[PDB]
Amino acid sequence: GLSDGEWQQVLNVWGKVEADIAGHGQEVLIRLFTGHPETLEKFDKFKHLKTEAEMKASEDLKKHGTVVLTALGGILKKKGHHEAELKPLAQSHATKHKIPIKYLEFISDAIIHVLHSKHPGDFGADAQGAMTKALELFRNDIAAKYKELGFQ
Ligand code: MNR
Repeated sequence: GLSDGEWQQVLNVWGKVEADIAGHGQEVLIRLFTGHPETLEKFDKFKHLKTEAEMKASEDLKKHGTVVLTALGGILKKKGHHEAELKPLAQSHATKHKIPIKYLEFISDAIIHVLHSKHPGDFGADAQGAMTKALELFRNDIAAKYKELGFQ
């Protein structure tokens, strides 16, 4: 798990995201969709988005970004004590949405990229290490639920 110091870094970085939840959420999703177009196909509501311009201009995409990062933020604030929060997400993403764990790897990488892009020189080596750990914990706990379900 993460140390106390590491959690404090994670939640410090998260303060940056909370100042513009929609903006961060939008850029995370755009980074995901442009970098991995197959991910767009998982969203009936975004598969019409043919271009990044269209993505950028989609208010519904920004809305979904807000939903996504709010759920993640709730999880992070549990500092690993997130069974109740993570379980339903694992379950909807395996059973309803059919999201392979690879796609969660993709979006983890996207969050790290977006943090550097929006805060260049203000996302330190230590902060990246701690946020990366937190994201991997999230992914790893989901992967455990995926194995339970025999998904992917
Ligand atoms: C590659 C695609 C997927 C990735 C990666 C992904 C990663 C993540 C993620 C990691 C940080 C968080 C947090 C996250 C959180 C959510 N997510 Mn998700 N998610 N996610 C979807 C695809 C994906 N998610 C699909 C598709 C829906 C249904 C969208 C709709 O039509 O409303 C969805 C829905 C949701 C919902 C709405 C409630 C529900 O359905 O469980 C939340 C909350």
